[PDB]
Amino acid sequence: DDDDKKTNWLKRIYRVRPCVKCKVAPRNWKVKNKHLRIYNMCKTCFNNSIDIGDDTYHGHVDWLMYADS
Amino acid sequence: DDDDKKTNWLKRIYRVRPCVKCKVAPRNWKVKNKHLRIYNMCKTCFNNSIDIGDDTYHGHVDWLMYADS
Ligand SMILES: Nc1ncnc2c1ncn2[C@@H]1O[C@H](COP(=O)(O)OP(=O)(O)O)[C@@H](O)[C@H]1O
Ligand SMILES: Nc1ncnc2c1ncn2[C@@H]1O[C@H](COP(=O)(O)OP(=O)(O)O)[C@@H](O)[C@H]1O
Ligand SMILES: [Cl-]
Ligand SMILES: [Zn+2]
Ligand SMILES: [Zn+2]
Repeated sequence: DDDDKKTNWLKRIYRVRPCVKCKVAPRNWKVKNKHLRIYNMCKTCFNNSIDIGDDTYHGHVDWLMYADS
Repeated sequence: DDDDKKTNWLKRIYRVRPCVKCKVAPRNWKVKNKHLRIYNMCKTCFNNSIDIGDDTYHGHVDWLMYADS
């Protein structure tokens, strides 16, 4: 089943690349209708980046959650 | 740059999972407007599957080619 290839990929994509900033925590994310938005940082490091004034790691990658578009 | 995280992922996704049927050739694919469609089989095994009457591996996974949806 093709939807499961996509789901297992997202599961892996999410797991093997932690927060770009602290490198250990997993990334923040949310579901935005038909896509999964994976933010570049965990929530702790994102808030911290505002405080310290660094917007270098700000960003996200959206992933279609289904196999067919 | 976020578009590049998506591109490098697709590059990897495409490379580490060859044809589901013969297991060596890389998969067929095409660009369908804003998505990359990765078919489950290379072209040789897909045509062959019609000939032998097996539709078990028929299918594809579409991937949004950009970071933002
Ligand atoms: N945890 C995070 N790590 C990195 N960047 C983030 C994080 N949370 C938000 N951002 C960035 O801040 C902005 C807010 O995004 P978001 O709230 O998803 O947009 P929208 O409100 O349109 O859904 C975007 O640039 C997003 O990439
Ligand atoms: N190389 C291949 N491997 C596996 N399945 C395939 C392959 N080529 C086509 N198919 C399947 O046959 C059908 C034809 O798909 P496609 O021509 O992409 O649709 P469309 O013409 O709407 O763009 C779909 O079920 C597709 O998944
Ligand atoms: Cl996707
Ligand atoms: Zn972090
Ligand atoms: Zn093959």
